[PDB]
Parts: sequence; C-alpha cells; structure tokens
Amino acid sequence: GITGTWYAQLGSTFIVTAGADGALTGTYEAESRYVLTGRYDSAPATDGSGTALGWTVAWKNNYRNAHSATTWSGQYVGGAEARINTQWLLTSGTTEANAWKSTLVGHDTFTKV
Amino acid sequence: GITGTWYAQLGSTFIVTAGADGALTGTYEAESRYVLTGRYDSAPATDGSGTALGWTVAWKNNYRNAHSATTWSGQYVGGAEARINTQWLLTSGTTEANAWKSTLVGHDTFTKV
Amino acid sequence: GITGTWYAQLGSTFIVTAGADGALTGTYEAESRYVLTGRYDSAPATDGSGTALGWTVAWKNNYRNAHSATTWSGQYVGGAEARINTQWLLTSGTTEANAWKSTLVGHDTFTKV
Amino acid sequence: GITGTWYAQLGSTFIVTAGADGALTGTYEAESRYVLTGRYDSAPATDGSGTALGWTVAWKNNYRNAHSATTWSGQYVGGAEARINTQWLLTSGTTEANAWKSTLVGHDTFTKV
Repeated sequence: GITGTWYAQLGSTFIVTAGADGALTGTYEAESRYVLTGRYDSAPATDGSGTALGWTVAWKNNYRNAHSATTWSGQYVGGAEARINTQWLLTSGTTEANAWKSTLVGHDTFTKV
Repeated sequence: GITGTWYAQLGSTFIVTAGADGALTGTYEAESRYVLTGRYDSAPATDGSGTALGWTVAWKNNYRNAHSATTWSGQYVGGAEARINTQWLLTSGTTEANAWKSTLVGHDTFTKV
Repeated sequence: GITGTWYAQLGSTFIVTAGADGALTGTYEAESRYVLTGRYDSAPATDGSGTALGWTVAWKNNYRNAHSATTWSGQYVGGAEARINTQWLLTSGTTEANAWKSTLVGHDTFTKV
Repeated sequence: GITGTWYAQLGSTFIVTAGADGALTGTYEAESRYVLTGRYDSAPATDGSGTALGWTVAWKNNYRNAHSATTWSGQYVGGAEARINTQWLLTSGTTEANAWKSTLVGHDTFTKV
C-alpha cells in the first residue's frame, strides 16, 4: 500500500520503501535528490481509519546545503484514490536572537497518479 | 555534541546516535520503550547558528499500539548549557469524517542534565 | 473585497464586515451561530501579494459551551477566483496535567461561490 | 482575572480588557504600539481546567506597516502564579509562488510579574 512513488501537488516526488518492522526509507526529489527516513504503524486498526506515519529530510547533499530540515506528520488512506495527507514543520538553524523566526508550518497531499 | 542521553522537562528520555552520514538512530522511553529515526545537518554553519534536525517515533511496540506517530522539528545549540529546542506534531489514524481533529501541535526542550 | 459571505469546503459559512480601521467583525455558522472578531492589513502592497488577516471565535453561545476557541491566520487573494487561505489552531481549556494534548492544528480555504 | 497588564518572556507587553460578553480589547507594545482584538470563554468549567481565549494583531500602525498579522491561541490559568500559555501563527502577505513560505509558528507564555 505505501511502498512506491508519490507525487505532491506542486511537482515534488518521493520514493519510499515500507519495511515489515515499521520502517520508512527512500528519497525525496540529481543535484536536488535527498535522503529520507521515517516510521509508520505496521498494524493499523481495521475499522476504516487511516495509517499513521512520519518522516524527515535534512536539506544537505553532495551539491548543496541549506542548513535546514523538514518533518512531515500525517496518515495514509487506502482505496481506489489512495492518498497521504500531511502537515509539515520546516526548521532552519539560526542565531540566539533570530530563533523566534526559525520554523515554518505548512501542509501537503500526495497521490499515486 | 548530539550523541548521548537527553531529558525532557517532563520526565521523558531519549537516547540517540548521530552518524557521520547525517543519520539519527536510537530509542525514546520496557513496555514504554520505542524506536526512533531521523536526520541532521552534518555540516552546519560556523557563525554561531544552531544545527537543524528532526526525528520520528511511531507509537507501536511489543506491548502496545496507540495507532499514532509524533514528529519533532528543531535545532541543537551547543555550549556549557547545551540544549535541543523543538516543536512537534502528533497525528492519530482516523476515519474520513474525524480527520479534522487528527493532529496535535506542541513543543519541548531537552537538556543533558 | 473582503466584506461579504464566505464558504468553507465542508459546509461552514462566515459573514464578515471589514472596517476602514483594519477591523473584522461578523458571525460564524441559530443554535450554531457564533460571534467572531479579527484584524486585517488595510493598506496592502500593490505588487500582487495577498492581504494578511486573522480572526477568533470562542465556542460559547446562548445554546451551548464547548469550553474552547479557534484562531485563524492567513491571507486574502483577489481576482475572479477570490479566496482566503488559512491555517488554524484550536485550544480547549484543560487541567494542569492534560495541557500537552490541548491544541489542534489544521487548515482551510474559503470561497465566494 | 484576565483584565490587566501581561509581560512576555522577551520584553513584549500587552494590555487587555475582558468584557462581560466574551470580548477582549486592548493594545500590544508609541511607534511600536498596535491594536488587538479577541474572544474568551466567559463561563469556564469549575473543575480546575483553564479558560480558553484567542486574539489577533495586524502589524500596521501610524508609523509602520509590515504587511502581516499574528494570531495567538491558548488558555489562562489562575492562582498565585497566574499565567497565559499560548501558541501563535504569523502570516505575511505573499505572491502566488512564495505562499508556501508564508507562515511562522511559535509559542509564548505571559505573566503578571
């Protein structure tokens, strides 16, 4: 259900493998490819509710470093129109005095199509 | 700097290893111990700003399953009074109609002491 | 531009008056009608960016009291397909020990249609 | 309980009047003084839980305009060490393409002292 390629409304793509142990591993997109890691409920309830998950990307790679990281929190909904609904937080490293403006909040939805 | 044991203001403890590759691995606390995974800026700026990081915990283990997950986003600040400042999002798996009440937001600070 | 009736994707409706002073006043929907109050940028930039605003609703009225309140933060975008894009926080009054689970985060978009 | 002067951990001050109707009116601090408006639970539960409230400030005044607004969501806790605990969202007006980076999230605590 979760393993495979997902597309965000804006162009971004993520490729992920969901292990039997509750692990998420993959990449977020060559100068713009980045490593991701996360966890998920490997035994969800059967009564129709979604499957909880989360993952992180640090924005550094062989070609650039933005000195920041994003975390996504949300749930997988199965079916014909499968989707992953998230909210995210983006934190940048800052000095002592600019800490208050260090974190962005947003949201996103991913589909298979 | 980041490897080691951290304590949250409320009692929670987390033990983490920061790899050379930008990886975070460890545990969050036996019936209450859980696996965590994340990423961090392995080459931060030198001008005094903090080090960006994030991690995820799925709330399932050999003893219980709360059908949910938490993600933490924030930064490490070094020195004599080292600390990690975060904001977090907690998502539970829900039905279609209760999705709107699915996600909590909060914050936390961790110290070495 | 902002004065008038707005509809949320789920059925909710809000009626608002934007004063010359930067004030927002109106109602959010008879047992389910509630008073709202807010503020907005009464002199936005001309270069195409949106108009910042925010408002609050306390969930008490002559017929019920849910001991909570929601605040919306976002921006107005003008044109043929005018819209207001927000993120919101919902806080409930809690005891000392359950404070950590006191606040929900979500998002919403409103249209004229 | 709520009427009066409150001080944030960083220097900011806010002066507010809580009406019998569930209204909040006041100012947030002369070139740096701004109008605020909000709402609160005028009949909270008696079992010890806090009193839910929210307010908004638009960052424009006779001396400057930052084309943005902040909303605060949280609760009042009474007693000898009275306090107001909040989380806030700050939205700036942006173009179509920079919308994703438009909103900051943070937190704050206010005291009487």
